[PDB]
Amino acid sequence: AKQIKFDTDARNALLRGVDKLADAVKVTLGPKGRNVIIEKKFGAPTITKDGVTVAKEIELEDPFENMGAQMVKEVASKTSDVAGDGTTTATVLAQAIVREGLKNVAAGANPMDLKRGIDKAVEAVVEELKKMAKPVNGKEEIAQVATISANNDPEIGKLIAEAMEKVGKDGVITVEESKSTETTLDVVEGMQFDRGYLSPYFVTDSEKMEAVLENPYILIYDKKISNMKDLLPILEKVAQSGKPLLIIAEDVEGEALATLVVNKLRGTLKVCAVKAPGFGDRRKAMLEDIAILTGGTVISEETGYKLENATLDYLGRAKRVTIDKDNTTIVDGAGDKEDIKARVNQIKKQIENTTSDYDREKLQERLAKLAGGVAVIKVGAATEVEMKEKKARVEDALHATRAAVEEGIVPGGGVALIRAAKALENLEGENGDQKTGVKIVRRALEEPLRQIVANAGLEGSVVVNKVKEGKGNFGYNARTEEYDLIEAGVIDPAKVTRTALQNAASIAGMLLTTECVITEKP
Amino acid sequence: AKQIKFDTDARNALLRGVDKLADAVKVTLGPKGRNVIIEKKFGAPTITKDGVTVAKEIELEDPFENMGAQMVKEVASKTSDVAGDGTTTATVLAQAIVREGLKNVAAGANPMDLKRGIDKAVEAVVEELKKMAKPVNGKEEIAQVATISANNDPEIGKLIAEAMEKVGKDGVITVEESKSTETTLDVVEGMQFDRGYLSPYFVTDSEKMEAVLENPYILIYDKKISNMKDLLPILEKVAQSGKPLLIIAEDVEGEALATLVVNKLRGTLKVCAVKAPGFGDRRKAMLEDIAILTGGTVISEETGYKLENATLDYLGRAKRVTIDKDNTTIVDGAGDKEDIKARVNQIKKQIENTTSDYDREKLQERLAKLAGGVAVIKVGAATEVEMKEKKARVEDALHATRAAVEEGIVPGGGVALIRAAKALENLEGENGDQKTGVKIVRRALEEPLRQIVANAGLEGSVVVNKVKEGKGNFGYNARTEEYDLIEAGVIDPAKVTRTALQNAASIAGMLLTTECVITEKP
Amino acid sequence: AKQIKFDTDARNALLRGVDKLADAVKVTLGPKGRNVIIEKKFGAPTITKDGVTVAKEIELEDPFENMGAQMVKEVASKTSDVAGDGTTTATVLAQAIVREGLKNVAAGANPMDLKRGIDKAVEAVVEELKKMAKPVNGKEEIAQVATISANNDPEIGKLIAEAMEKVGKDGVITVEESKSTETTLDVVEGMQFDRGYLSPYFVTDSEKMEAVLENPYILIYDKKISNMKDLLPILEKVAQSGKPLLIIAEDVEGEALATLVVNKLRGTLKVCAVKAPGFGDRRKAMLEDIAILTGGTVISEETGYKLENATLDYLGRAKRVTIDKDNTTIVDGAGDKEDIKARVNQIKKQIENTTSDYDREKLQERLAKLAGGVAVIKVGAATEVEMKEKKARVEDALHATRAAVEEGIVPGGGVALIRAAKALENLEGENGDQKTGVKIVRRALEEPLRQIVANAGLEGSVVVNKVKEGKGNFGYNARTEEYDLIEAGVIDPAKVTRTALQNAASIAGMLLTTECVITEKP
Amino acid sequence: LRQIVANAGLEGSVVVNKVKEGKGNFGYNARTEEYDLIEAGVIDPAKVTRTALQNAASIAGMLLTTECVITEKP
Repeated sequence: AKQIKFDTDARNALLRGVDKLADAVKVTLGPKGRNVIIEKKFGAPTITKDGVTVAKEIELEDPFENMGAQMVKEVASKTSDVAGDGTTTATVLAQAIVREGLKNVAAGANPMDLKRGIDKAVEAVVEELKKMAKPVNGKEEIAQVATISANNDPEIGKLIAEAMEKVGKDGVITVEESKSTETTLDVVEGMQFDRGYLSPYFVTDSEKMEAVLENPYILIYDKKISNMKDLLPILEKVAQSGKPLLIIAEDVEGEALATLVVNKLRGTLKVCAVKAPGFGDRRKAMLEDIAILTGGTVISEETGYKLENATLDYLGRAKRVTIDKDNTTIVDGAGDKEDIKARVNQIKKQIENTTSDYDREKLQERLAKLAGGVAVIKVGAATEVEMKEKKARVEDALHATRAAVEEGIVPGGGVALIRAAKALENLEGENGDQKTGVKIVRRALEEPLRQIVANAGLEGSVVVNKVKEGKGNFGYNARTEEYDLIEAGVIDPAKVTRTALQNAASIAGMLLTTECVITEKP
Repeated sequence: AKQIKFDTDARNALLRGVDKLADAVKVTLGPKGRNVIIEKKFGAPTITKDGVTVAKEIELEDPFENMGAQMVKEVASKTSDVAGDGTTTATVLAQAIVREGLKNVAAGANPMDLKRGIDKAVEAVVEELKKMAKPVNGKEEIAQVATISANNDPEIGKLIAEAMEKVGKDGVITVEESKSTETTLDVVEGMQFDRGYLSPYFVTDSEKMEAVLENPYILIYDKKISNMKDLLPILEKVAQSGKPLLIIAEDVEGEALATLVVNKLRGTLKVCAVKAPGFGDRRKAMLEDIAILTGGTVISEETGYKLENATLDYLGRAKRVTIDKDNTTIVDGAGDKEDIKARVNQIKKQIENTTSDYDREKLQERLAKLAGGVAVIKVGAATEVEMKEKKARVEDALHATRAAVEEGIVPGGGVALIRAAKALENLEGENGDQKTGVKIVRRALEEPLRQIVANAGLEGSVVVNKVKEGKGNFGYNARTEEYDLIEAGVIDPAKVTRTALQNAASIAGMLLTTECVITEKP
Repeated sequence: AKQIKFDTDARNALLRGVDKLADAVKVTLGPKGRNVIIEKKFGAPTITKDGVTVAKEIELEDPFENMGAQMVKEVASKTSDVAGDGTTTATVLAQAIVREGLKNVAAGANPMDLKRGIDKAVEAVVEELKKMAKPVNGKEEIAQVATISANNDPEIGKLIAEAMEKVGKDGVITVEESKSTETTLDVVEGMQFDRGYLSPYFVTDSEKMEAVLENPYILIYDKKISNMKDLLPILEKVAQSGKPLLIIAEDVEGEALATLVVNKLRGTLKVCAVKAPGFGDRRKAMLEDIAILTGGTVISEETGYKLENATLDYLGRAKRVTIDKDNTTIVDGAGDKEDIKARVNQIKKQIENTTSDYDREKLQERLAKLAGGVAVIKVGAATEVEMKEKKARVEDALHATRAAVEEGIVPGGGVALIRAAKALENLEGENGDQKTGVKIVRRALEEPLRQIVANAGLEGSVVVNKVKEGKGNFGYNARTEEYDLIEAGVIDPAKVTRTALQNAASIAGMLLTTECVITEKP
Repeated sequence: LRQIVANAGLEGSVVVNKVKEGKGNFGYNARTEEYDLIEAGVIDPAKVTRTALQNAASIAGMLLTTECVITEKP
């Protein structure tokens, strides 16, 4: 059986679910935010002042409210930032826009024209957000934005600024737990390709949704993997080696996947599988390049090596690898460097050889991918737990600084969306309903400030009004209850605010244009 | 343990079920439709904008309503097109006609006369629709209709136009996931006959309800297969070979099918089985034809070969074999080309020799279905996921172009059904109740147009009146809201509209003349 | 505090009330109808096969149904005939038309078009009945029709035939309760004008709703009477005389009416009041004519006569004055015959003198009513109850024959309405709903005969078809179960059928086009 | 206009759109269902419709701007 709700009843149930998730999450917004307690099975109370954590333990009894909750949760979480105020800002914006849109279109508006107006004004406000952002490019200012990112600790800001200078803007920087007491920085060779694991049952660091293998074995394979019968000796010699093996194959599926899941869950064998990087003839190209990186050899039928022919000598070796959901990192592939610079030489020989722009672009990407290198930081401090907290801080600073160099910075604390609303002053849609949608999103842009100061328990209207009278970077610093942000340095990357607003507009559009809902009866 | 309802109670239960299904499907219609949110048992909620997926997720609690919903879903699913607006329009028309039919028979009308009137007016509307559809005949206009089908992309338009002129009007196209970055076209030998798999548990790609093999083995058999004891070594040598297996036999049933299902579901073996193509002497001849196409040999008691005696040498080989419910395709059978052209020459020799027209026609269709070959559209693009949706787009374009060349094209958006109402102006039945049925099906032809514009949020009355005031292909472009459809390039094949209206009439008549419904006690 | 109900719910309540009334009443229709027991507060319960008595005792609990029943009662009661089969036929036709009309309005029909179609169709049926009616202009066939209306005893038939033959068509006949055993007929001087009593508290014979004054005194007043103080001497001398008084004046209202009502209800003074005949100058002239007719004198200020000084000599003298709701008869005004014939001579002197045709027509009307006289039939028999029963029989015969010569005669038993359905075969309105209304009333014309035969316990479809295949006056006679009505002597006047059908169509028109009913909460 | 044309059982939107397209005294004659009103002779004084519109605006404003209704218990 399946329950079905149509039109206003369905939309109201979805609004109820989204409102419940909002009031669950919106309270933990800002510096002076509230705290939410969690009941966990066979454990103590745990409180959380971060909106990402409180979101994930939301699941409602009523199926309709539940789908609304999971809808806003998923579309809101597509933003890049995970440190904070990325999944909460989007959620409060989504609640605001959805509430006003549904509760106006109940008063006789056209939902589709409302969605059109919402999208138009979101385009206008993201354009203004791009215009407003101050770019960051240079050592002193990336150090400054890192320090603002790292809770005002100059040394981590200096370290990360230096690192992103060494490797390059588009380059890759990774952090890892160290054994020493000092903090230092090296840049090694390595690869990172945007193909993650094949199933989620390899995550070792469940706290961070990543799987890590130490001193692994890398099999460079080109063909498919379907059958259990053919990969026995590799697994046996890996178990006899007592080290992990990471599987890079064309397509692992079926009984092979079932068997490796079984032995991974049982813990007998530390194994992980990822999709093969590249595409086609260039899949073969980057596969043989990463083979010569890691020091192994390719296993492919064009050179007459069956899968079971692979041995210790043919396998590829490195030190550390991380398998996140999207990408995968290879750092310091244990291979002789002379052939690596020979690879780079033949790469530039290809540069001067080729003629077509598509070839030039893709192989310049390859050059940056191999010769660019991997920045590694040996974060270290006095005690273990403080070192864990320090590496967490380094990771958050890395993400924030990467976003800042990507698309500038904006005055944070909810005032960026205030100053971005100036572009909505003299914009009129094709009809009255689109102007209504423009007004709705204009009213919704200021809700982060309203709630960031409502969490502080002050009157919101006075502060938002006298923030609106200002211009430039004038705004409310919620931490100190002052009225400057230019250099006060409570800032957010423009990218996180832009994508939070875009996601909120998207989910509001998909939610205002729904008049049918389908759920199971328990 | 059964509940039986009679007469108006049963018909009202059917009306309630069909109304729920249609309202669930009516929402997603036209280019300005609205969303529907459906959860899966595990994971994210899913948003949809086509009626097909929403149709597949309807199943109600009251058994009578569920029964009516399944009824209309099944008969509405019989339209050949699967892209969209074929099953949605069928459900819309069926709900409209059924509603008005019950809502008129409450006034004392005779349901038999209503059914006869609906059928007669539907036949007249089909005749007018056929007279209205413009023919498509020429590579240029085939390219145009392909481009309109493919969201205004000329490269696919020229691709399918070239393929269609190369293979022929009744020829066969097959789309495959290339490994290369360029989309090329080839003409290769192959086969196709209208019979599929013997069990619904045998689908590999459940996304499109179709099973597929890659580089299989083809055995040719003449008799039945019933038991396990007679087909051990063929399966053993296949499993040692490590390739999939296609099976052609007279009929497979019983323990053989049971063991095949076990070995497939367990994943030990890749196998397939479809029925024999032809009949009598024609079965023997066409079996020999597929055998000499694929390079194998026939197995039969007439020539003294036992199924166990078959070996690798006798087996047939191919590269891509596709099995769906109705048909199946063989491409590039590994055979010697000289023997195939010799077969063609012997076929035409018999064509000159034969005299009877029936055997003549059988020979011409055999010659066409053998010598024509299989076109191979190798769909290549840059990345993987964009290539995959590209493959989906060209599959949809292939189906749409095939329908358009089959039975012409007409204005889309429901305008074709509007313009066909001119034929029913002077069509009167034998009695008054048939005239009421004619009026009933007249009033339903504008319901599709009324709902494409009702999802747009505008009053359907003005647009339908003002398009009735027009003539020819004057129509409502729901995308851009101007009033030209002649060259504007929003259309539908006349075949899909014809089939949708006919299926709607069939279910309308079958529900109108229903007065007893039997279901079980939960 | 008043309840309000709109839309189809109010019409459903009205239909329920009409259904209750019709089911109470329609069982009595026909020659062999059924019985309707009714509750009597004091004494035995009453049984009646006569529908008008059954109709008068209908009043339901839920006010909307009472409201609907009362509307049908009020419309149907306006039929000229009171003997029977006039109100019941109208009720049955209204039931059929209203039920079919609601079922078709719920089918999706415009009530405006349905009402207009019913009006057009009933006009067509009225024209057909006009065409089909056999005229009665002649002494012999009025004798036959009188015999039919009197249950086949020729004596009363020839009596009323001669009474007509003397009195004239527009001339007026009354029934007098005779004292002698023999039945005698007299043509005497009398008067008639259509002005009834001023209040219903004047009725003496409530069985027929008419007030009778035996040998009364009549005064002829020209001015207005309002209050008590002027009329003391007149009622003083009248009470001293011990005979009734007939009040003819311009208008009586207020304290004067209160006084005469008071002394009437107590029985102290037996009196009756009716307005003067004509208008203005015509009132004065015709008041003076009735004054000469009754032997009295006018009481006008023009001749300097007050009312207080009026004496018995100025009063008029007659024998009987039947005061009903609308008419009032004078018989044998005690006036010297020479004077009235001289006044007739003066009327003819005025007829030749005047030139205008309008005044000529009114003077001819004056001559006809004055010189025409009033025929009186003295009905006599042996016993008491037999003589009153014969009085009732002749009263019914008088009404029946009057209507019959008014508009002819047609076949009875609903056959006239059946054969009148031939006209509606080729009548089509401007649009479909009008044709639906035409069909609705065509089915409704079948209902009188269908109920007539259903009360006989037979099957309606067989007889209604077998009557329809016939032509002319071929029809079903339920008294003897034969199939001829030409000379079988079961007919009804065309006037009663026409009036019943028109009244039924009118009530249907008012009821189908109602969308709010406002009632009183108990 | 929607209610006068809906009391006749006709769909209001088409009539109101196609009379709004007209200019001047072009109008819908409900008695005859024709589309001219200049000399056809269905006229209302400007005073009656003016005062009707004034009173409608007044009652609407006075009912919108009302927060509490004070009524006796039966």
